[PDB]
Amino acid sequence: DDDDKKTNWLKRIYRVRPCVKCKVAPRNWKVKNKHLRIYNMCKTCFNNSIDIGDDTYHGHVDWLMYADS
Amino acid sequence: DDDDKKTNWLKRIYRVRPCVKCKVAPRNWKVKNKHLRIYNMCKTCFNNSIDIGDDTYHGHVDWLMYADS
Ligand SMILES: Nc1ncnc2c1ncn2[C@@H]1O[C@H](COP(=O)(O)OP(=O)(O)O)[C@@H](O)[C@H]1O
Ligand SMILES: Nc1ncnc2c1ncn2[C@@H]1O[C@H](COP(=O)(O)OP(=O)(O)O)[C@@H](O)[C@H]1O
Ligand SMILES: [Cl-]
Ligand SMILES: [Zn+2]
Ligand SMILES: [Zn+2]
Repeated sequence: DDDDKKTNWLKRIYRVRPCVKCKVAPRNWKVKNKHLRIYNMCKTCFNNSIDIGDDTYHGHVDWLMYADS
Repeated sequence: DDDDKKTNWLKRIYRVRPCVKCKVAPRNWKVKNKHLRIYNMCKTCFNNSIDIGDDTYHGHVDWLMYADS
């Protein structure tokens, strides 16, 4: 089943690349209708980046959650 | 740059999972407007599957080619 290839990929994509900033925590994310938005940082490091004034790691990658578009 | 995280992922996704049927050739694919469609089989095994009457591996996974949806 093709939807499961996509789901297992997202599961892996999410797991093997932690927060770009602290490198250990997993990334923040949310579901935005038909896509999964994976933010570049965990929530702790994102808030911290505002405080310290660094917007270098700000960003996200959206992933279609289904196999067919 | 976020578009590049998506591109490098697709590059990897495409490379580490060859044809589901013969297991060596890389998969067929095409660009369908804003998505990359990765078919489950290379072209040789897909045509062959019609000939032998097996539709078990028929299918594809579409991937949004950009970071933002
Ligand atoms: N945890 C995070 N790590 C990195 N960047 C983030 C994080 N949370 C938000 N951002 C960035 O801040 C902005 C807010 O995004 P978001 O709230 O998803 O947009 P929208 O409100 O349109 O859904 C975007 O640039 C997003 O990439
Ligand atoms: N190389 C291949 N491997 C596996 N399945 C395939 C392959 N080529 C086509 N198919 C399947 O046959 C059908 C034809 O798909 P496609 O021509 O992409 O649709 P469309 O013409 O709407 O763009 C779909 O079920 C597709 O998944
Ligand atoms: Cl996707
Ligand atoms: Zn972090
Ligand atoms: Zn093959």
